[PDB]
Amino acid sequence: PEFLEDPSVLTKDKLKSELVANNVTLPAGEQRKDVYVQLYLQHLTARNRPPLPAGT
Repeated sequence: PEFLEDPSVLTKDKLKSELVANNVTLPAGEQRKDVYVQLYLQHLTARNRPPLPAGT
């Protein structure tokens, strides 16, 4: 399940439109305060942040 491991090009509303499909409830509507951004790195922790440079 790949997800925005680095949501710095979407916004505070896309990272959310995804979190939903990625097993994550959505609290406020507009955007509490970078809640969906931190939220993302919280449960999603940017799963594979590193693209793996081929070095095991």
